[PDB]
Amino acid sequence: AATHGGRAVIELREKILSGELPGGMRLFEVSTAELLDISRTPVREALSRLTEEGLLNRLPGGGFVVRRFGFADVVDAIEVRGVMEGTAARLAAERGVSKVALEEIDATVQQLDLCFGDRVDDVDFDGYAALNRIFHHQLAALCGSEMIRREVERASSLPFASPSAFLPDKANIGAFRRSLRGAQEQHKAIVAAIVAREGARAEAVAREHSRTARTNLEYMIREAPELIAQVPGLALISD
Amino acid sequence: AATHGGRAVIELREKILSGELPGGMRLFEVSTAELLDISRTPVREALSRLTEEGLLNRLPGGGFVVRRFGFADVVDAIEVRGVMEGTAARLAAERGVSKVALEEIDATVQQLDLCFGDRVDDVDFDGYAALNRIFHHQLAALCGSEMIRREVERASSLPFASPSAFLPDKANIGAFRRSLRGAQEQHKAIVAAIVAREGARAEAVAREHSRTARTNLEYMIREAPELIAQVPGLALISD
DNA sequence: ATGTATACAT
DNA sequence: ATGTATACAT
Ligand SMILES: [Zn+2]
Ligand SMILES: [Zn+2]
Repeated sequence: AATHGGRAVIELREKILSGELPGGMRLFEVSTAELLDISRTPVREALSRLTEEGLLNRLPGGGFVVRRFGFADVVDAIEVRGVMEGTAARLAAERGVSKVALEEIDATVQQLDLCFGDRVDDVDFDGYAALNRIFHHQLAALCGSEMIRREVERASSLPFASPSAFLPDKANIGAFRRSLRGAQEQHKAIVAAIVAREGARAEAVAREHSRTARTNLEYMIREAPELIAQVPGLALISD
Repeated sequence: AATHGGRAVIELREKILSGELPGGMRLFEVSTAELLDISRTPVREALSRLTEEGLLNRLPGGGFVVRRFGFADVVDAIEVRGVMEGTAARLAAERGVSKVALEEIDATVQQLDLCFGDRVDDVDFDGYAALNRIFHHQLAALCGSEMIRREVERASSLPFASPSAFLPDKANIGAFRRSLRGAQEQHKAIVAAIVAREGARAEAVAREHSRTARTNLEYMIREAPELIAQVPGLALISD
């Protein structure tokens, strides 16, 4: 936002994700106010917003501490997204989707197919990730329920939890621009099952889709330990 | 808490749940501060805590509005708890549970069996609900993951979402003190599947268990429209 | 209105 | 330390 509190959130978030403000660090109002050249008031607001964002934990006595995240927490958070995305898909199958909503998601699927040429590596890496995030948002709202959309989007809220999190500009190597051809099939399958009222298949595929990220992350560890810093908010991991 | 902000949260929550502060009502700092005889400062804190609690929504321009909840939102929220509790059970099966943790949950299951005599209506309604809430907390932490415990407990956070929500003192009628005999079997089944590393069964039963509440609520609508007010936070429903 | 700084109490 | 009231700007 155009406010000190708004800016404070953006700055503090950046510092937390960069590792600058490490996990387990207690953030004091007085000292954070000093760091941001603002008073305690917009700081309290920022700390309260970053708390609902899940980057900070409120302490028992009062006060805030930066949340600790291990590779364990990356694994589980991806699993929860999968479970949630699966629930979003299953409910769309069980309950039905309006023609309008189905047209929208089918259109995004078509646009995502346009990102593929003919070769194993000929793929618009930047154009895909932007559309992929559109798909996941549509799927979250697809069953019609707001409560579901809200909760599904929250499970895909953390930086490593995000759908297009394991799609940065630098991780453009052959081991990830080949996996995407298959992820597009999963996207097609999700919709195709929803249309077919195949709840089991819908949930199953939507879960297996999130497992693509866990798969990609496990390759970044074993094949590029320096590209670890590249993933949006993977630098903050204490492992 | 022993603070104005702490008290403010407790009061505001009470007013929201009672319907006194209806859903869709914008809460202004100045006017809430007047209502609570406190200044804007502990109010801002209360509004920020009730926001992370999910009883208030932040508005685009700034400000807070009381969240609207329909019977649709009760249905979906129960479903999400089920999905989450299922995930907590499935992961406990897939990953394994320490002897200590398994002893604890098995002990709670035993204590819950003590709440049953021999007749269809001979059941400690107050003693069950308190132990039932212990079970659900144990199950949430059973797979060992903190991230899972945290997210499972959140899906069981809303007043109607809670495990022992459809177990108040007045809803002591024969249509709910008979259902509990079967819910104890579901509790046994959950643990028995976890021990047996039967992931499918664990998730399946844990989901079907939450459906007991949706079943109970659907009977309260069709058979006791005045006992609607009795459920902890069901008064705030705009249907 | 909410944003903000700040003085005083703990 | 965080809690709190409050004056001033929007
Ligand atoms: Zn995707
Ligand atoms: Zn239960």
